[PDB]
Amino acid sequence: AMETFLFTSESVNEGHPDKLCDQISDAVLDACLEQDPDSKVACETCTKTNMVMVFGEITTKATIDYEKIVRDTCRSIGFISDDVGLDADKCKVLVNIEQQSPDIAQGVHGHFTKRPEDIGAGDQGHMFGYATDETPELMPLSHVLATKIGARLTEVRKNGTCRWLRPDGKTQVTVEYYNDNGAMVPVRVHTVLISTQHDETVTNDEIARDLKEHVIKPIIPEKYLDDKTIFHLNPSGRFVIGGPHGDAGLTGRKIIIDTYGGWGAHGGGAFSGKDPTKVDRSGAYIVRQAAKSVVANGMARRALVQVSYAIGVPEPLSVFVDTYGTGLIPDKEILKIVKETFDFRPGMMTINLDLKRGGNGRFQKTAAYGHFGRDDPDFTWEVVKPLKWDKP
Amino acid sequence: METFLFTSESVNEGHPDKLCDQISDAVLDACLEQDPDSKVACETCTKTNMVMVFGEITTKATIDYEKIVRDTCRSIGFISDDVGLDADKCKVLVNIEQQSPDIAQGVHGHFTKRPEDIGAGDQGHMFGYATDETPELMPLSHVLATKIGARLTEVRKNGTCRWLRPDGKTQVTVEYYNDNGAMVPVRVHTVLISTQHDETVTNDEIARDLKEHVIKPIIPEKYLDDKTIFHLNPSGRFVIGGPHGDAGLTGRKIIIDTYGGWGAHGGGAFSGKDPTKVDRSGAYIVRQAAKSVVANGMARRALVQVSYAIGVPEPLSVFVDTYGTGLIPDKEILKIVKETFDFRPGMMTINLDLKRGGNGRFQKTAAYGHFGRDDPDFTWEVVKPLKWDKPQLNN
Ligand SMILES: C[S@@+](CC[C@H](N)C(=O)[O-])C[C@H]1O[C@@H](n2cnc3c(N)ncnc32)[C@H](O)[C@@H]1O
Ligand SMILES: C[S@@+](CC[C@H](N)C(=O)[O-])C[C@H]1O[C@@H](n2cnc3c(N)ncnc32)[C@H](O)[C@@H]1O
Ligand SMILES: [K+]
Ligand SMILES: [K+]
Ligand SMILES: [Mg+2]
Ligand SMILES: [Mg+2]
Ligand SMILES: [Mg+2]
Ligand SMILES: [Mg+2]
Repeated sequence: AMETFLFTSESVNEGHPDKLCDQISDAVLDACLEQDPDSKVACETCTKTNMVMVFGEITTKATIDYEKIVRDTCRSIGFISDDVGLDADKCKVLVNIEQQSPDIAQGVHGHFTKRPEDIGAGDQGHMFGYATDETPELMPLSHVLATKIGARLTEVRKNGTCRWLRPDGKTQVTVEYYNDNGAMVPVRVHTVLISTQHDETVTNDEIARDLKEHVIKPIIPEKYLDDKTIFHLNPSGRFVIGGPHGDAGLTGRKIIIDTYGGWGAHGGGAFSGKDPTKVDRSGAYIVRQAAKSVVANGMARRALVQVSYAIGVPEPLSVFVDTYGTGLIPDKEILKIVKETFDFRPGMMTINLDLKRGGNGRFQKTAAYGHFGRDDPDFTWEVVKPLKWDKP
Repeated sequence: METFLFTSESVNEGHPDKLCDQISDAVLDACLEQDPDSKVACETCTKTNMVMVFGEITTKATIDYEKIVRDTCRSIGFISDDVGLDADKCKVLVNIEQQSPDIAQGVHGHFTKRPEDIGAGDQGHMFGYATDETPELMPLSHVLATKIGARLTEVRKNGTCRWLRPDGKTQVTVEYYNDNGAMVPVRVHTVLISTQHDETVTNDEIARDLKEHVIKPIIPEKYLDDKTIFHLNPSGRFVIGGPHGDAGLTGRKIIIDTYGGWGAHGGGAFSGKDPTKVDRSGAYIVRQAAKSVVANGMARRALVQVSYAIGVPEPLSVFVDTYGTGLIPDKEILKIVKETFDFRPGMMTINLDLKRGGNGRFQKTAAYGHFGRDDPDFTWEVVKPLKWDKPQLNN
């Protein structure tokens, strides 16, 4: 028998209270950038029963309505009554937003005077990019399936297929994998879990039926489902209270759901609410582009890339490439090609990925359903770069 | 000798995110001291002149959340607007409710489920990691960044560097060699420190004092050489700091809390959570498992994943990988792990004594990492003997 192992990833949909915060933070960023592309934004959000607070550091020429951005974001997600766990028109909106520290501003951007090539990293830290040939979008299947199931769970609520749904939901997929000389080859889906908020009109048997038929079966390729696949469907047995009423939310508390579902690696930095001088976001986006380009150019079946920075220093402190033994040329050669092709300086990454463009929900769209593996053209870091190499 | 560069960072107890982790766990400690069965999901945030604690607590404890906040800030050194937050003058906001009854019924039956029947407090997945590259079975990049930050706090509190303020960050790039899947440190390539300071010190003095008093005492001499790069307060001015300089939140340092980018992370934060939250108890048990695999000599490195569904005691999946370093097959290590560790949350809670708080039990975890610590309160660092047939023995 084939040797296999089990790997699990989860997701949450746009109504989860932490994801609500990510989306509000990015809605604030979008609003700032639409009026002032040079906005310095570090917008955190938190939420609990009938309360949202936006807090952090914004230096902008924009005139912003923080309250309206909060209410508008809540409304689009479906938080329009106390019965669904937050009412956009009732909740108290608190604001604690100040200009960026002048001590940070002078060292990072010289108070809006540094040229792009001289812009310092907005902070220290490290960031990883990952790609794998196991799906067409070059993302891990466990992550892709959990994420797409959660997006479908939102879609069947909004389109009237499952009218009993409420906004807050989570998903989890256990994939049975084969290791093919370091490449990951999915075999089957071992376990699928959904926990979704619901109204008082639906039985648990109806929830289970409707989740399997309307949400799971449309998303998981048939070749990965069999009679042994385990289903956990609303295992708590009651999920009527939800949203911020059921669970406090914060920005940047879904960073593995935002990235690779536990595959690759994570350096710890959150994405939402941050302008592109924050290398947590621009640097993670460029190393996704790099890892994805290595795999898409056929140089490897899987790739991991690390970059690291120091506040106020344009050039990265370190870069790493690992192909898990799948590279067709040595990893040191791939590192050389990556370092010749990608400009890791933040002012450069910002321009090369058009990251000062907000509005029409540019960043808000990234703040649910993952930052990576998305074909929307606003996800500029998913565009593959041609790499110069001699295929042996 | 082919090498690669791997970087980890840390922050010390005065970083605004870490201040939030410590407040969250100070709240947990206070609840558990009086009511070991407290249900706690305490989030904290902070910005200029403001701390908010919020979330879900079901406790019999007689608690003043504002006092816990102010005491925790005060103890870290946030005693004035000049250092970035005044523990005694700042606004303290509280938005704390009982746990959802819909969660309470499914997880613990409103305090009626026996330990073996307690459901996971949530879904999710968690990873544990160990590596033989340090005595504490942790990655060197992480250990060095973490210990440098701890020393950065120590030299402020002990009067070695009087110009220091509480908020500081560190970062270490280690040059590594791959020995058949085992990680062998070669040298430290780059060290970075950014620390808050007063107006009395020049950048030359900061660089000197950080190298001589903070870095050289921590990094083994064998890893430093005349090519090691030092970035010391590269921004050039860090006088504003703490919550005044940067908003903080609970659970925004989850890689600093764990393995510094090594191993893997399932995304769940630790601080502010009672042990029915498998984000904390499950991560602690899979650290104990990975550490036990390496400490028993069964592998040089090990990664363990576990996953859960809310309301279900038994995990949905378990994975073991030894990066090609195992001395028995990974499938056999997985079998031994499953036979040795009880992954059910009510069981993990008792086996790791996780309902004991007070005397700073959990607050001590909320800075300087949850793993690789020798304090006996870190019960998940105790190695379990594992039963296996060592290849080098007949018996
Ligand atoms: C289970 S709550 C986390 C722990 C919680 N803070 C506590 O007080 O125990 C985490 C997420 O699970 C979901 N959730 C909320 N209520 C639930 C319920 N009754 N059953 C299942 N999942 C639920 C929501 O997506 C929520 O944001
Ligand atoms: C650089 S701030 C993060 C970005 C910030 N929110 C903004 O508005 O740009 C992150 C951390 O860096 C540190 N920091 C604050 N001010 C700094 C400065 N002037 N120089 C270097 N590091 C600083 C503190 O530890 C702070 O919590
Ligand atoms: K929470
Ligand atoms: K922040
Ligand atoms: Mg959360
Ligand atoms: Mg960071
Ligand atoms: Mg932070
Ligand atoms: Mg979680």
